[PDB]
Amino acid sequence: VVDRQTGAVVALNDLSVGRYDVTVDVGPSYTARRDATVSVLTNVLSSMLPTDPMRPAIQGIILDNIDGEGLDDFKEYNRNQLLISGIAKPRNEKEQQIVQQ
Amino acid sequence: VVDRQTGAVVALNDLSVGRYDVTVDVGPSYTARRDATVSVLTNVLSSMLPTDPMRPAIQGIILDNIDGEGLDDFKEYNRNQLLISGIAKPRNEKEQQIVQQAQMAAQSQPNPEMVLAQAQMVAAQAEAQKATNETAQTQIKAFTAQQDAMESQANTVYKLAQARN
Amino acid sequence: DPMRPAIQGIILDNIDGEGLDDFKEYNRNQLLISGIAKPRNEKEQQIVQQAQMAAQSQPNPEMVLAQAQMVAAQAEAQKATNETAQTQIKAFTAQQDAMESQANTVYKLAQARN
Repeated sequence: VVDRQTGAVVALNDLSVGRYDVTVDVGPSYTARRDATVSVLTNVLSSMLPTDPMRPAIQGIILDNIDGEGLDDFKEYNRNQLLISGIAKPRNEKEQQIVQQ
Repeated sequence: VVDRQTGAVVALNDLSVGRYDVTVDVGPSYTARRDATVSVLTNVLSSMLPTDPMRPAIQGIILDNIDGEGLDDFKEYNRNQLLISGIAKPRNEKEQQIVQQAQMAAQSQPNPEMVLAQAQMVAAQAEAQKATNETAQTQIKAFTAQQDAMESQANTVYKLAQARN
Repeated sequence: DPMRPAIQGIILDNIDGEGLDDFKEYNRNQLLISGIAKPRNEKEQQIVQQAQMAAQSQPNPEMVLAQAQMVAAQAEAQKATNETAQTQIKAFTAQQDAMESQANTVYKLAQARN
């Protein structure tokens, strides 16, 4: 139930599915998904008190999506700090059995 | 999977690779990569509270990329401070076996000290642990006293029997 | 910030002027003892750093001693960990003597019949 997939040798349109449960709206135009994530998380931030408990988690999630040159070590360190706090949900390759262990 | 490479005697273009997963955008023009790294890290900074925990890490990463004349000792000291904190990821030449080994040695060394700084209770807990086996000698002595009591009861019964003559 | 004193020391190391010999030498000495100057293998790698190592090994008994009121208690407990077992040993000796006296008094009962 956690995956939405379509599959066919030639695209099959099932007429019995019916209307989707989405609504057409408008919003800002973003070149990449990271821009949308960072913008929405920053909008969520800056409306919270400095003493709020989830602000470090918001900051970590925001920093996880920042892209640039020469940020490999910093991003890896931030991801490890987020993993040891039970927020990153290791993607079952090597960090689910090493960092969490 | 952590490296992206192409190789050929004469550049080979594999038509089966397909479109890349990058998007064309625009941004500020930088003469060197260090400029881009410093600019993006500084933009990340200055929006964080002074009491934030990762601010020293951001400052260290920023100072790692600053270039100039006569900065060898300062840069080396900053890099060592970043290495001992598990942020620099030694590049497997000499500091993976020297600086990190020294850090592990200086982490294993003060464990007796850090427990000892508040181990005044260790005396009491050792005393209690030994008493947990030592005070049972009193129960053992009570058992021996009961055995001696029954023995003396038999002896005094014999004494009563003998005293009749 | 923690690195600001280091930045200030490095800045002051590069200032040039007349009549600044003693101040510059003092600043360089405190920069050397803090592991930031990297002695250039002439005399301070074997004198200033050696003196720093000596003055670092010297006050370890002092720094533990400033909080070693617990050392007396832990030493007392450590010795008691071998010393209180004499009570169990004495209990064992008392048990052996009790068996010996039981045999002796049984013989006494046998003898008193005449």
